[PDB]
Amino acid sequence: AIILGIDPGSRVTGYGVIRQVGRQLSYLGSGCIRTKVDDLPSRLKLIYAGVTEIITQFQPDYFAIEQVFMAKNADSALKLGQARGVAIVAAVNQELPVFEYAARQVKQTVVGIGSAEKSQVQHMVRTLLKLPANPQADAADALAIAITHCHVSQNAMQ
Amino acid sequence: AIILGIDPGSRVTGYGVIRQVGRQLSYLGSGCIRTKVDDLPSRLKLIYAGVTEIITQFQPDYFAIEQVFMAKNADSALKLGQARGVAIVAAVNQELPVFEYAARQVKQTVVGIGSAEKSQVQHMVRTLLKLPANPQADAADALAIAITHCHVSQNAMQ
Repeated sequence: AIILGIDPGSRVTGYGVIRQVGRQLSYLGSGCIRTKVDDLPSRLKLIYAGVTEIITQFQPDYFAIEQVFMAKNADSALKLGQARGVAIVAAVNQELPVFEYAARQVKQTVVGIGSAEKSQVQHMVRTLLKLPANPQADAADALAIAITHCHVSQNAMQ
Repeated sequence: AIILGIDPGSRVTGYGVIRQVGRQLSYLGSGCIRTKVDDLPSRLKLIYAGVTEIITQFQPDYFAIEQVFMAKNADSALKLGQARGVAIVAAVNQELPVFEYAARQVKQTVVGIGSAEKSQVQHMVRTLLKLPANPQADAADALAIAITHCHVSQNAMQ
């Protein structure tokens, strides 16, 4: 009913927390963790301290994380991997269940087209959230993987 | 006093603890945690536990991981990047100071040559830690990296 959506990376992991009262979508809070520091241990440290922070603050029922179908540069991907993994585990160690969605599935879901440009997806995220957004470091991307989970979760088995 | 070298692998992870006392090198133990399990969320967490159960059971001072740079498979990069990010955090959170060694400082430290091959390396490890011993699998890859730390710890101050 309360979903954390995390779009993690080398440099910064963004976050989107929202509730869903059956069909009444609702913005709770979003943001971007900034783990820029040179050192890995510590940058991995910050991902975790932050994520489990959000958890400990928003008290979320599910964990949404998107997946990788097109993850083309080898050494850029190792780093996504470590960022990925730490975020996942902080979630798991918090007892929250992790849900992996294909970016393919996140576009179809929000905007109705899986060939939609990122700003078309960001645009819909903020219409829907009625976000008086004057955007940033584009937290909407994490917000969007959040919406998705709902659609799917309230769509599966019948 | 106590060094732990780790070899994080999505499917398997070797460890090697050694004891450095003065200039006296001593073998405490080694093995491999078999994190073979389908659900990604659990592999990870198994890495996390396994690595932590060794940290408490053995109680290292230091943590030593070998850096990963070249690889050119980007589906596997992301597969090795998660695990290795989960193994590092496991130690961050137990209050272990973590150090990375390039695959070539390791060869230079135990084999004398840089472009050595592992048969050599692993061959020479059993010697260092005077141990003509019965390889389960072969965690010899973690003992070498832990051995490196003991060397590149014993090097410039004065």
